[PDB]
Amino acid sequence: VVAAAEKTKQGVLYVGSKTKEGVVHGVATVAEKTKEQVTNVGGAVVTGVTAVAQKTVEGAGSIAAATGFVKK
Amino acid sequence: VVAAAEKTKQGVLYVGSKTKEGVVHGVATVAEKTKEQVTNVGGAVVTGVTAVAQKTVEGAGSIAAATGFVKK
Amino acid sequence: VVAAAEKTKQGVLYVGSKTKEGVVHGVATVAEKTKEQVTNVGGAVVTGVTAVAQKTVEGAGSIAAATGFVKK
Amino acid sequence: VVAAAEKTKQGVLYVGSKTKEGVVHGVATVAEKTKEQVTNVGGAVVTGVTAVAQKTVEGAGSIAAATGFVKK
Amino acid sequence: VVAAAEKTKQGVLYVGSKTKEGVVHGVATVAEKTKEQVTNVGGAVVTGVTAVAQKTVEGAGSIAAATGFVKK
Amino acid sequence: VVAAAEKTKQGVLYVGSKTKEGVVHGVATVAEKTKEQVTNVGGAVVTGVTAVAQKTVEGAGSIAAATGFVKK
Amino acid sequence: VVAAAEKTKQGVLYVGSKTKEGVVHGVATVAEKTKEQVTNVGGAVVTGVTAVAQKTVEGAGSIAAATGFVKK
Amino acid sequence: VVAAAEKTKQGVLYVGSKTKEGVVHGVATVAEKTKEQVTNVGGAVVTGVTAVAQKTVEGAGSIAAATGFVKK
Amino acid sequence: VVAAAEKTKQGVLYVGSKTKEGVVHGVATVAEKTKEQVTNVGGAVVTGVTAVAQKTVEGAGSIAAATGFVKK
Amino acid sequence: VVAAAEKTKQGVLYVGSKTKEGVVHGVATVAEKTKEQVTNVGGAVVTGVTAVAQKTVEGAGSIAAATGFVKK
Amino acid sequence: VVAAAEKTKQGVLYVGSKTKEGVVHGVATVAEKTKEQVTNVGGAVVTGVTAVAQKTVEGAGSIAAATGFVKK
Amino acid sequence: VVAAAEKTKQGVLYVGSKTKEGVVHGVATVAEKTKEQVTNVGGAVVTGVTAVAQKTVEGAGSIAAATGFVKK
Repeated sequence: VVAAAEKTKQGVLYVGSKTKEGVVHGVATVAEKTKEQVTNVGGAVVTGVTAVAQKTVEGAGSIAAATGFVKK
Repeated sequence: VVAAAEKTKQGVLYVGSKTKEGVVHGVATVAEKTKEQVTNVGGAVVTGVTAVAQKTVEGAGSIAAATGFVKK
Repeated sequence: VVAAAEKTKQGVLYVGSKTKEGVVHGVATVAEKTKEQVTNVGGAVVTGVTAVAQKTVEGAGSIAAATGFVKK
Repeated sequence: VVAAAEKTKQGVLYVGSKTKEGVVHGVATVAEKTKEQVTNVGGAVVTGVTAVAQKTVEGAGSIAAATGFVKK
Repeated sequence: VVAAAEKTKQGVLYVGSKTKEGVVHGVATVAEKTKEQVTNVGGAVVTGVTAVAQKTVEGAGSIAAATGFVKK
Repeated sequence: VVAAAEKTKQGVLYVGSKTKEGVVHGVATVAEKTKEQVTNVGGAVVTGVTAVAQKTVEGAGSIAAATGFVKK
Repeated sequence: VVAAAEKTKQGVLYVGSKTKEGVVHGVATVAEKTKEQVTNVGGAVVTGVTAVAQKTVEGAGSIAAATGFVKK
Repeated sequence: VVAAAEKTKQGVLYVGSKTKEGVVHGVATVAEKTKEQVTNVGGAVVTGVTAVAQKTVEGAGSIAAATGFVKK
Repeated sequence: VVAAAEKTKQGVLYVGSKTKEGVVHGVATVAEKTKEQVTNVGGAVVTGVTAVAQKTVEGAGSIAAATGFVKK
Repeated sequence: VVAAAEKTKQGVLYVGSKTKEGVVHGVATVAEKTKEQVTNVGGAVVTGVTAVAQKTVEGAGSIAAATGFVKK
Repeated sequence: VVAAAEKTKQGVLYVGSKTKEGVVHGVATVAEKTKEQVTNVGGAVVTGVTAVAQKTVEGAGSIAAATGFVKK
Repeated sequence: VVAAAEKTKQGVLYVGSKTKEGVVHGVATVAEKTKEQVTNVGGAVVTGVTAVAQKTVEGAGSIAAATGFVKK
């Protein structure tokens, strides 16, 4: 689960968007008459209408994540 | 679960957006008549209409996360 | 599960979009009359209408992730 | 499950899109009268209408992931 | 399951799209009256209307993934 | 299951598309009155209307994947 | 349009109802960007959840109605 | 359009109902970008969930109605 | 259009109903970009989930109706 | 168009119903980009899930109706 | 178009029904890009899931109706 | 078009029904790019899943109807 990263050293960008009536959902757990119910989220959940990422991680970066469900 | 990162050293950007009536949800746990109910969120939850990230992590950065559900 | 990355050293881009009435879902768990119910998300969940990624990871980067369901 | 990558060193791009009424789903688990029910997601889930990736991983990058279902 | 990659060193592109009423699904598990039900996703799930990837992995990159279902 | 790749060193492209009413499915598991039911996906699942990949893996890249169903 | 009625002269009843979440509409005129807009109602408009009429007009009764739209 | 009626002269009933989530509409005129728009209702509009009429008009009764649209 | 009726003179009933999620519409006129739009209703419009009529018009009754669309 | 009726003079009934998810429509006029649009209803429109009529018109009754579309 | 009727004078019944997911339509006029569009209904339109008529018109009754489309 | 009827004067019945997923249509007029479009209904339109008529017109009854399309 260990993560690592390193880095050493030694023009128009356009985005446009037009939208009418946009309905967005993410993670859902819909239920009825359930003796138990669990939701466990361990990661990135990006929801949106215009989810735009521009020129990210130009330098150095690292992400580590560990989730886990245990039931006995 | 250990994370690490390092860094050593030694033009128009445009985004536009137009939206009418946008409905956004994230993590949900909808239920009826449930003897137990748990929600456990351990990560980044970005919800929005225009979720725009520009030129992030130009230097160095690191994220670590660990969530965990245990039931006995 | 270990991840690693490294890096050493020693023009118009256009996107356009037009949309009317777009309905987007992600991970779902729909159910009725269920004695148990679990949702466990351990990864990146990107939902949207215009999910645009431009010029990411120009430098160095790394992601590691480990999720796991255990039931006894 | 170990991943690794490295790198050493020593013009118009156009995308356009027009859409009317687009309905997008991701991972789903639909059910009725089920004594148990589990959803376990461990990877990238990109859902959208215009999911556009431009000029990503110009430098160096690495992703590792391990999910696992165990039931006894 | 180990992956690795390396790299060392020492013009118009057009895409257009027009669509009316496009309905897209991903992974689904539809069922009725089922004593158990499991969904386990360990890989990349890209769903969309215009899923366009342009000029990716110009540098170096690597992906590793391992999912696994065990039931006893 | 081990993968590896390496690389060392020492004009119009057009795509157009027009579509009306396109319905796309991916992996599905439809069932009724089933005592057990499992879905296990370990690979890339690209579903769409215009799934266009242009000039990918110009540098170096590698993908490894291993999924596995075990039932006793 | 003339109406008339006359009359001369010379045991359990049960209704039960149970309802959850009932949404009822009547006459509607929904519009956008309309140079003129008219609604003209001349009759009985009974809207409800349990609209119950029991043992009405046991004697004598009469109803007359005349509505009319004129535009020149 | 003239109506008339006359009359001269000289045991359990049960109804039951059970409902969950019932959505009822009546007369509607939905529109967009319309230079003119008219709604003209001249009659009985009974909308409901349990619209029950029991033992009506045991004696004598009469209804007359006349509506009319004129446009020049 | 003239109506008339006359009359001279000289045991369990059961109905049951059970319903889940019933969606009922009546007269509708759905449109887009229409230079003119008219709705003209002159009669009885009974919409419902359980529309039950029991033992009506045991005596005497009469209904007359006349609607008319004129456009020049 | 004239109607008339007359009358002179000188045991269990059971109905049961069970329904899940019933969607009912009546008269509809769906359209797009239409220079004119008219709806004219002159009669009885009974829509429902359980539309039950029991022992009606035991005595005497009469209905007359006349609608008419004129366009010049 | 004239109607008339007359009358002079001088045991279990069972119906049962069970239904799951029933979708019912009536009169429809679906269209696109139409310079004119008319709907004219002059008669009885009974739509439903269980449309049951029991022991109607035991006495005397009469119905007359006349609709007519004229276009010049 | 004239109708008339007269009448003078001087045991279990069972129906059962079981149905799953029944889709019923009536009169339809589906079209695209049509310079004119007319629907004219003058008669009884009974649509349903269980359309059951039991012991109707035990006494006397009469129906008359006349519709007509004229275009010049």
